[PDB]
Amino acid sequence: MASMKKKGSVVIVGRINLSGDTAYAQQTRGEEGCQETSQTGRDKNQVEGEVQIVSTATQTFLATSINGVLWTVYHGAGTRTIASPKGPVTQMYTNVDKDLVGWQAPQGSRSLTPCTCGSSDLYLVTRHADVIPVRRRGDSRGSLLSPRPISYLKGSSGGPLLCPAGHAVGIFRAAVSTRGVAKAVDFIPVESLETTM
Ligand SMILES: CCc1nc2ccc(OC)cc2nc1O[C@@H]1C[C@H]2C(=O)N[C@]3(C(=O)NS(=O)(=O)C4CC4)C[C@@H]3/C=C/CCCCC[C@H](NC(=O)OC(C)(C)C)C(=O)N2C1
Ligand SMILES: [Zn+2]
Repeated sequence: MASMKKKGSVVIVGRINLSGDTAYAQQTRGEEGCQETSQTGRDKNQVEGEVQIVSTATQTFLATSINGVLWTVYHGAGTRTIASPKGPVTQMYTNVDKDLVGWQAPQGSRSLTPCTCGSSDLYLVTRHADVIPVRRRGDSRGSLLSPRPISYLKGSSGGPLLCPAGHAVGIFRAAVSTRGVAKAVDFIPVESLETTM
């Protein structure tokens, strides 16, 4: 018992910049600082933007701010706290059935507005700052206009699906794949977030 380890915090290690005319990834913390911040849960780095790149000791993925909550996937974060300037912050939402978790949105983050457009022309934002056109095919499914190998989508779970007007439509959850090629995506609808809240 005395030698039992604690899992570390999720750590924001960068962001996807969507503020201007060009989307691009920025790293804000390197691997050493990340490992150490994971252990302490103390992250004093300034946070900006809607889409964060996050990491544990073992995985890296994305997290998206919507309505004052920083949302990501349970298969990434598990029940982990997130590092903040005042120490580890406990999850405010946890739903393993939806593969969804959430913490209060960090100071300096900006939140996306939930979509009410009723539109099916969507855009997936990846951890490499690619903006991929996606046609909505159901409540939780969208098809890639141009299929990609799953390699291209790996590490982008927790990322947003956006409508043409930049509203959040959903959170990227899983890739629908055949023979290693992603032809569609599964996402957590923003309504399901709104209900979870
Ligand atoms: C309902 C899903 C779910 N839900 C889960 C809910 C709870 C839970 O608890 C541990 C685990 C869950 N795992 C779950 O599924 C796991 C997790 C997840 C997954 O892989 N998600 C992605 C990702 O990038 N993840 S990540 O790298 O960033 C990781 C976080 C660091 C999105 C991108 C995928 C890239 C290609 C990866 C090939 C795997 C194909 C798979 N497809 C498949 O599942 O498709 C369907 C749904 C059509 C069958 C699939 O996508 N996934 C499998
Ligand atoms: Zn919209």
